[PDB]
Amino acid sequence: KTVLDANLDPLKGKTIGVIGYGNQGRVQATIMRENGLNVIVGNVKDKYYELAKKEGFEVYEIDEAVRRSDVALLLIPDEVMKEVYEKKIAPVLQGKKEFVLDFASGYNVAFGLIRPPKSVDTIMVAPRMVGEGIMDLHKQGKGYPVLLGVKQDASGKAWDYAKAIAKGIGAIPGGIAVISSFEEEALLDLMSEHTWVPILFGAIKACYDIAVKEYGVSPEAALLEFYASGELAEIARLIAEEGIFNQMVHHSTTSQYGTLTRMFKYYDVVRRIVENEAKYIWDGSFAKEWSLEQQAGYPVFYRLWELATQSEMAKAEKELYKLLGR
Amino acid sequence: KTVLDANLDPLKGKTIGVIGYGNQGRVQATIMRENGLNVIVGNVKDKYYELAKKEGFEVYEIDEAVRRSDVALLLIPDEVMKEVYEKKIAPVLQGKKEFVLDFASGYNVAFGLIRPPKSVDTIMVAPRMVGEGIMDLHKQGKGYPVLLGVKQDASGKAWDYAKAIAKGIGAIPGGIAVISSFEEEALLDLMSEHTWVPILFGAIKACYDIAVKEYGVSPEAALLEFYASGELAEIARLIAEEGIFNQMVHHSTTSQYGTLTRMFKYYDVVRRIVENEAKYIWDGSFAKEWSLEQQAGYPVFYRLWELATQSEMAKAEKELYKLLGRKV
Amino acid sequence: KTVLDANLDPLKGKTIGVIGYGNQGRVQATIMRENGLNVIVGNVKDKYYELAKKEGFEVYEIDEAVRRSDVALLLIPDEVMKEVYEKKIAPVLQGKKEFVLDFASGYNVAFGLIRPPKSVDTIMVAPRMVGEGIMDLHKQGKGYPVLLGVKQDASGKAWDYAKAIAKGIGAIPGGIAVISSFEEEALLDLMSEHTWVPILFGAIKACYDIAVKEYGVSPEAALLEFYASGELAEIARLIAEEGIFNQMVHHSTTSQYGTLTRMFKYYDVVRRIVENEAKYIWDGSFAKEWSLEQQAGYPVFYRLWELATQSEMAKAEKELYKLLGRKVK
Amino acid sequence: KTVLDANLDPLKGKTIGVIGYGNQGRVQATIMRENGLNVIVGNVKDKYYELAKKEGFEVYEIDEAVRRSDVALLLIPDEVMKEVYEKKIAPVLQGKKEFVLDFASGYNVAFGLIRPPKSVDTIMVAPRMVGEGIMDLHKQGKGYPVLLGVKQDASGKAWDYAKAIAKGIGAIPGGIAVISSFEEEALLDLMSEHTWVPILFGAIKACYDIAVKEYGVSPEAALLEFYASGELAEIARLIAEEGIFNQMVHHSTTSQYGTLTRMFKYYDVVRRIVENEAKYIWDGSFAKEWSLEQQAGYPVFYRLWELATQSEMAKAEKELYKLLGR
Ligand SMILES: [Mg+2]
Ligand SMILES: [Mg+2]
Ligand SMILES: [Mg+2]
Ligand SMILES: [Mg+2]
Ligand SMILES: [Mg+2]
Ligand SMILES: [Mg+2]
Ligand SMILES: [Mg+2]
Repeated sequence: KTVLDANLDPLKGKTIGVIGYGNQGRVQATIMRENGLNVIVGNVKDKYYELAKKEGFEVYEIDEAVRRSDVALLLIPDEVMKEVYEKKIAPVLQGKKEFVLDFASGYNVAFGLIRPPKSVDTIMVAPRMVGEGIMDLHKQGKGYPVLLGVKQDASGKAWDYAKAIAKGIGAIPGGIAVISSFEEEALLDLMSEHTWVPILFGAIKACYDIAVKEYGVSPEAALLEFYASGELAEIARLIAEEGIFNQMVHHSTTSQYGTLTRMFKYYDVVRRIVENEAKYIWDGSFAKEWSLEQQAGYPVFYRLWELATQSEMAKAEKELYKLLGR
Repeated sequence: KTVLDANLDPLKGKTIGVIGYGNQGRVQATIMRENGLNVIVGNVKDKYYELAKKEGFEVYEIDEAVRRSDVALLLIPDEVMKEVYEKKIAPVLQGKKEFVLDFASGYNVAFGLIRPPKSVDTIMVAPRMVGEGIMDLHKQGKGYPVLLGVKQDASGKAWDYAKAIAKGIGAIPGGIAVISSFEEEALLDLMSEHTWVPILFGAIKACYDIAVKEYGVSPEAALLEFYASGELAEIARLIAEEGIFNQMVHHSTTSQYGTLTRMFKYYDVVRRIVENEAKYIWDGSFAKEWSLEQQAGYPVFYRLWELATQSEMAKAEKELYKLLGRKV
Repeated sequence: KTVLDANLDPLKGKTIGVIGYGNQGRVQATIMRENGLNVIVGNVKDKYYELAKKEGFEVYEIDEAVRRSDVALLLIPDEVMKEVYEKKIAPVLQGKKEFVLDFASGYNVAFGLIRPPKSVDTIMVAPRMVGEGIMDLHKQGKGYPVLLGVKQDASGKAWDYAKAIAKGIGAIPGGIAVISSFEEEALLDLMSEHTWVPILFGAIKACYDIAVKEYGVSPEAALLEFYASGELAEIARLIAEEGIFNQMVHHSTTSQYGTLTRMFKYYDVVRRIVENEAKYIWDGSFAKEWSLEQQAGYPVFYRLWELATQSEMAKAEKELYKLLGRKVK
Repeated sequence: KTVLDANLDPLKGKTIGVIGYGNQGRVQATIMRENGLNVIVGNVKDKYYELAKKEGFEVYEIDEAVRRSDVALLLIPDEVMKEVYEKKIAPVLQGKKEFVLDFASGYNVAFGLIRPPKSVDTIMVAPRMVGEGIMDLHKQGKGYPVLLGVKQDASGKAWDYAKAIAKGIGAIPGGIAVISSFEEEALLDLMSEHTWVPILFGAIKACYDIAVKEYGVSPEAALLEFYASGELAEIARLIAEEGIFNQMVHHSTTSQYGTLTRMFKYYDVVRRIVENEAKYIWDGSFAKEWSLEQQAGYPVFYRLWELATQSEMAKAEKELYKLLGR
């Protein structure tokens, strides 16, 4: 099912704590205030505390913000969220008889890394839009798409709170709110980061490496074909506006034929990759792998960053981007 | 060897601290007191502290219980034992000149996760019986089987302490005490949890999934065949009383023939699984895997629990157990 | 569907012949009489004839019992049923214009080894409960589960007769009667005997053989871990009472994690075995294999019995069971 | 262990029924009588009844012979023994409180095809010698080898009866009596018939087929190499007299080197065959296969006889043996 509008009433006369004043936090706080909700901000004292104060919000330490709140949006990065939840939020939530904890990312709840108490409505309103894009579309009077989820319905009104927040943050009406789940949103997010993105970058690197090492192509010619021209961004725009296949009518018949035949040829290969990565997300295996990479001090993350940025392709890219003035 | 009785004398006039008043702790404490030994209990103030107080035991914080004790039985879950040992026990043991630390589980000592100091007798008395079963058999005047082990003989009497505790907790006489080790007991415990148990549950799930998806069998018929009837529990009783093969005489010849032929047919397949899991326990690989699952916050444990309890079979089981009026 | 109760009326004023006074026969006869049905017994003159006479039943030769009956329950072992049906029952059934022949086992009808005539309602009421368990639950006023099936609806009332017998034998109400079939019941029974049971015993034997031969474990330690303690029976009870996964909450987290990870790890391997054994049942292949083992004089059955009972594990089990004071062969 | 002599006393003052007056029966009966034992014969009224009568034995129907006997040797072919045991022996044995039933072949008892009652000593005295060979060696005052077994010790003296019969039939002293079993004797007999014998004949046929079809060798040359000369019988004699390897000293060094290297080269291949055939005997699988071949009316036996006797090698053998006058 889909949701095109909602009643804002379950959030009326409630103190709403936006924890974290980053990309998502600033935008979700600002727009909820513009729709006349009582919004405070929780944040450590960074630049982000200052900016929230400067944009007229009551700003507190995270534990205080949660103490004062009936509803909190935990909009901090996933990789620090567990520490902050356990030290500054969970102790306060032992006190509350009723509470609504919202997330924009399913990861930590989906894999059981954060388990709010039985009394807490655990809900998700997860945009598919960067944050600069959300401000832009709100200024134009338009909405954006979100995924909704409820892990734990303590109150019996968790879905109403989720729909309410979706209206509050300016997603609906004008955009859509899709009925989803914490597990589903985490799966979808990670499937992209672990399949089509890395397959795309690998394929582009292999194009460069084969063109240059085996066919005697200049680094600059190879870079200009494989990504360094505008090409990739104007195809990506037509995919979003017209459709992934519909968009192909603007290319030569030679191009259409080559892409269609090779897409069907290699579907089974990329399908096996997608199946294996999806299974490994859904099991919890990826959450264990990444948690243990963090606890080990990021040595694989560190070395793969070095090897990617010191690749023949990355070095040639640096020289070409210098030569073109970027 | 095996041991059928022992001298209780090495425990006489000694304070015996049972750390943890769970399944094993309650029973080992109760029976040691009934055999006239000076038993205190170490435990945080949970429900378990309340029950121990109500059953007439002096109860202390774990560090106090150890300070007051000449002998302690560390009968808490293996998954919290390292933290509790390091924070509440090891500091106290730096003080002691003589001490006996007993375990009912070899795991933490076998994989070096708990290394008591050189002055401490590190011993094991590990039952093969649930705890409800131990109380039942003590009330009937009968013993039960235990595995004995000694990692570290500081005193030169560690084996006497082990045999003594075996008598103390009512294992012997009447039952047996088998000469074993921390490594052997940990290996045996984990071999079951990693081979025949998961193979059994998997085989039962595959029977359900194939019957229902491929042969059009009703969920209810499939559940009633594969486990939801009494069948499994009365075969398990006859295996323990008469023997695993001897027990088969009570089934049809058709059933005997089918089971015998298919057991020999698939032995090599399940043997490969057993070999691989045993090797991976014995190396320490499983201890690293499980320790790292805990430190990562149990995400695989969490998700596999969800996937097992949300399986077609588990959902159908819930509906059928409701319909038959069993707890859900 | 499922059935929780039924009208007993289609069996009222009818003579019901229980053929065979073994585990299932004695119980189904006794309980049908206690519910006020006209029950006679057919049996050869064994100890079982004597016991039926002593428990107050009219007892006859099998052919006589069938001649006198409107309804018969053929509750004899599957491996002798074909001979007895062909010699003592089929000739009598050529005579009858109406008849209800009930089985507690689908095997012989499912694989076409017994094909009653077109005029006979061929029906199945198949318990999932041993027989000592059925008497126990009837004494407590409770029912038990059965599978119902109809191969041949001659009368147009075969399903009513099946539900009726289910009530008659004290399955319902209190228990359930599941709508099933001869083929389905035979498949389900044999799938267990050919997959999870032999896989379990093999896995337990391999645990013993590896622990003892490769890790230097004492026979007695290995036997106490793998089955010779109470362990298996109290897990089997909690599986039936709480559920197969729900039951795991009573074990250590270490135990839960080990079992869950390894169950998912090895599912595909045991699934292949289940697929292969199910296909071989459903084809009739197993019925041919077993029929030919019987006709050959049971030489594989005989030798596999010897090899199982003379295994290192079976010999050690005998010594340990002696030492603990349990029944020893 | 081994047994070189035994006390004949457990058979003294007992009626000994030899059932079957074939190769083994005639010889075991004759020699037991010559050692002063009370020997009667059971047999159907064939030529063999006549011969037993003519050689001075009391001869009866099989059931009568068993009724009159304290000890019987069931020395009839294995492939008829089950029928004869069930119809003419088992009914009589229901009556006996004590009895000793001896076999010269383990097959039927080993695979449970004949199961004498709990009260019967079920024993085996199994020669390794044809029967013409046993008469020959008794006339020379020498013994021969037997395997002893006991399936069922009802009396507690079954082993003494087995050793006694071994002395009775003139095996010991002079020869040996090896402690064995029904299963072991059946296994040993069938291992030969299912491994080295058929491997030998197959290898000889393959030598013929390859020489003739691929190397243009005349059928007569190929037959003269591979078996039709004396070669095979004089090697077989020296193997039995001197030893399987010791015997090789009489051949060229070229021959020794070729045989030693190729024996070690192919050991693993023939070992796999031996393992597979032994396992299939020991399980009871072969007993089921053969019983079902008989019940199906011998169609594989019949067709394989045709294909062996109608092979290019068998036809050429017939022409050559005609030409040499055999
Ligand atoms: Mg994404
Ligand atoms: Mg265990
Ligand atoms: Mg059965
Ligand atoms: Mg069953
Ligand atoms: Mg355990
Ligand atoms: Mg031979
Ligand atoms: Mg030569």
